[PDB]
Amino acid sequence: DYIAHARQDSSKNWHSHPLQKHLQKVAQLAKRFAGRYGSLFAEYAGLLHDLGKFQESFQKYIRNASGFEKENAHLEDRKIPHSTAGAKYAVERLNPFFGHLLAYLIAGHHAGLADWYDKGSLKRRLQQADDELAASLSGFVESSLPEDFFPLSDDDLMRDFFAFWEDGAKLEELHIWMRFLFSCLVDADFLDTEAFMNGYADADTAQAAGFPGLDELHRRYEQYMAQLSEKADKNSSLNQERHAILQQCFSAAETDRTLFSLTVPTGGGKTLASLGFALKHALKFGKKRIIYAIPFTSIIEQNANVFRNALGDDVVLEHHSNLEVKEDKETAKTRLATENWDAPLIVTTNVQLFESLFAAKTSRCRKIHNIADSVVILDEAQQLPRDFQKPITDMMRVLARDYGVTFVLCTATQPELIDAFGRTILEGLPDVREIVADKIKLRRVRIKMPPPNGETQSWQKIADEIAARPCVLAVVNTRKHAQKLFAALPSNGIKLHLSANMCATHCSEVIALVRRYLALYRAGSLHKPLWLVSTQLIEAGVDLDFPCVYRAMAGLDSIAQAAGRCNREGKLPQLGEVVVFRAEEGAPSGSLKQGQDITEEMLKAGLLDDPLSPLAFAEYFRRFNGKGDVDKHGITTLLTAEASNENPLAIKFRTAAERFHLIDNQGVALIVPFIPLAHWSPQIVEANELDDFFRRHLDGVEVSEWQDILDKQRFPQPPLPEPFESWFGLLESDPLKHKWVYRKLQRYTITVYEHELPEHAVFSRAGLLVLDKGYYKAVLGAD
Ligand SMILES: [Fe+3]
Ligand SMILES: [Fe+3]
Repeated sequence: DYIAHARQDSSKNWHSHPLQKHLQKVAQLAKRFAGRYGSLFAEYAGLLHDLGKFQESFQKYIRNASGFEKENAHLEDRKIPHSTAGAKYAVERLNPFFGHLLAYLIAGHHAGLADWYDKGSLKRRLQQADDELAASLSGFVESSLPEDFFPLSDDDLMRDFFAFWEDGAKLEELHIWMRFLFSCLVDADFLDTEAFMNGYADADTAQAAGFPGLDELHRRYEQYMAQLSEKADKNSSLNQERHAILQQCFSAAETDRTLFSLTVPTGGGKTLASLGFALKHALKFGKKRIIYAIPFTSIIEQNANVFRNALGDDVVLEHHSNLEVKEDKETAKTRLATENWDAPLIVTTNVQLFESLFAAKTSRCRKIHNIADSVVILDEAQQLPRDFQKPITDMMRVLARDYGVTFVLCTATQPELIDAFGRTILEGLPDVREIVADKIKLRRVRIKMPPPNGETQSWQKIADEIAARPCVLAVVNTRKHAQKLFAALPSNGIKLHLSANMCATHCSEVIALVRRYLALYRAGSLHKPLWLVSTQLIEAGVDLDFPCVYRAMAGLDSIAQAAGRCNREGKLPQLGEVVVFRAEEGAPSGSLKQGQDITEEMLKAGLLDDPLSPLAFAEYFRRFNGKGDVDKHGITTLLTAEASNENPLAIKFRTAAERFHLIDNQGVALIVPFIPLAHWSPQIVEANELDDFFRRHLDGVEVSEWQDILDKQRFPQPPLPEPFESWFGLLESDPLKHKWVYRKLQRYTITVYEHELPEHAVFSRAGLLVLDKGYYKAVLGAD
C-alpha cells in the first residue's frame, strides 16, 4: 500500500509511513494550527500536499532505490517530483483565486514559496503538471481510499475565506495570510514526519510520550521579583523608580490594546518590567507565548540570562543565527531539525523575527504560525533598519490587527529631566499606548561632545586620552575600529576586547572577567588601569558599571545606551564621565550611519548642550523620522498581489525573500572552535553561571595568577578541538536525534560578510561552515 516516507533504524530494519494516514494527520494538525484564521484552507493544503506520492513511479522509487535515496526519496529538491500534483488538482477543482492560492502553498512545501512569473515560477510548474496529476490520480483510484477522500468544496472555502476577510481580501495583505497558512502546513508536515521517525503514530502521540504553562511561569516570575525586592531593599532612589515602573507595567497589562511602548531610564529594569507586563497581559488575553527580539548587534546570551534567572532553564529558547546545512547536505533528518518556536519564551533578534516573517523557505517559515497570538517585545525598536521600516511596520500593523499579536516597543530613551514632548518611536504604526506615563530624579553622568568644526581624532590620540585615565569603557562603531583602538592602547594597563568577531561564549567569558576586575577597582584595589574596548554589542543589555565611558559618535539613542554603562546604578560619589569622540568614519549598517548623521547635524545646530534633555531627544527622533527611504528595496510592491482573469494571483514570494535578505548585508554564519571554560567528565560552564564560576576560582587570588587558573579550566583535549569534535560526530551520525547540538553550536557562531580569503581557512563539516582554529585568536577572535 502507498507510503509517504521510509527510514532505516540502527539495527538496519526498514519502516514506512502510510500515505493515507499522513495526509489525514497533516490536514488535521494544519487545520488546528490555523485556528480561526481560515483553517479550511490549511486543511485542504495538508490533505493535498503529498497527493503526488500516489504516482506508481514514486512508490516504486521509495521501494527500489538505494538506502540513502530511499530515505531521501521525498526530497524533490533524479527524484520523482510530487508536490505539484496537489497544486494542479486544487487549481482544476476550485475557482481560479482559491485554487491558485492553494497551489502556492502545496507546490512550495519543499522548494519554498515561489514567484508566479519569475523565480521558481509557479505558472510554469502548473502549466507542465498534467502528467504528474494524471499519474497521481491513477494511483489514488487504484488505491482503497474512498471517492470523497478529497471533499473539495468552493462554497465551504468561500465561507471560511469571508470569515477571515470580512471585507474581502486586500491585495497588499494577502501574502501575510498565505505565508501563515504555509507555516501551518510545513510545521504540521514536519511534526507528523518526525513522529514517524521516532516510531510514534502521529504528532500528538509523540507529544504525549514526552514546557510549563504561562501561569506557572508567572508564579515563578512573581517569586523572583519578590526575592529581588527583599534581597536588595535599597529603599533608594533607583529602587523606588524601578518599583514605580513595575507598578505601571502591571496596571497597563490589563488594557485591551495591541500596541504599547515602555520608555524608561537606562538601568531602569526594562527587561524584567517588560516580561512582567507581558506575562500578565498574556494571561488576561489568552496569548500563548512571549517573544523578546533585540537588535542584531547584541549578545543574545546576556539578555537571555535575565529570563533564565527569573524563570528557570526549561522555558527559555534562545535563537538568533541561521545554522542551515548547505543544500547539498540536506537530508530528511536535517530538514526536520528546523526551529518552530513552540517554546513559551523566545529570545531572538529582530532580524531573525522579521526576516522569518518575510521568508519563502520552509526552514524560516516553519515558526511563523506560532507568532500569531503572542506578545512580541521589540527592544529599541527605533533601531530597526530604516530602509526596511515600511514593510516591517506594515507587517506589524497587520499582525497586531488581524493575528492577535501584541507589540511592546521597549526603549531606554527616557530623557533626563521639560518633558513637554512626546516621541514617535516608529513612524509607521497606529497609535501606541505608553505604559509609563506617570512622572517623577538625580543625574548620573556628565557628557562631553566632539567639536562642531567636524575635526576627527586619530586612533592614537583617542587611545592617549583613554590611557590617561584609570578605568574606561570605550565603545566604537565597527570591529576594525575595535582592533585599531585596542592596538593603539599602551601595554602598561589591563586591556580587553569585545566585538562580533568573537562568539557568544568568548564574549560572555570576557564580560565575567571584566566584572572581576571592576569589583577590585571599586574597592580601590586594582593595581593597573583598566581599559575595555568594545563595539555597540555592549550597549544592548550588558549590565556593566564604569566610571568613565568613551563613545564613538553615533545616534543619540546609542549615546544614551552607552551612558547607561557609566555610573549605571548612580552609586558613585561623583558623576560619571562620558566622552563622545569623533574618529575615523564607519558604521555596521546604513541605519546606524543615519543616526550618526542626525547627531552631527544636531551638534552643528547647537542642540546638544544637554544631550539627554527632553528637547534633545524630541529633536533627534523628529530629524531621524524625517530622513531615509522607508522602502528602499521595493518590498511592498514585490509582495502586493496582482490579480486578473489570465493570472488569478501573482505574488513575488521568492524574489521578495531574497531581497529582504539584505536587511543585514547578507550575513553568513560561521562556527568557531573556541575551547570554552569548563568544570569537573568535563562540563562547560552554563552561560548564567559564569559570574559565580569566576568568583569561585579567582576571589582571594592575586591578579598576577588569574590567567593561569583560568587556563587550567579550559575544556580538556584528547591525548577539531574536543567538544566540537564530539558534537560534529553526533551531527554526522543522526542530526535529528542529536539536533540539540545545533542549539549548542549557536554559542560558537559569528557572522561575517559574504564578501570576505584563504583556501583552507574555512571548511565544511556536517553541512555547516567552520573556521580553522588558526584563524581565531584568543583576544580578537576572527578578522
Ligand atoms: Fe512532500
Ligand atoms: Fe508530507
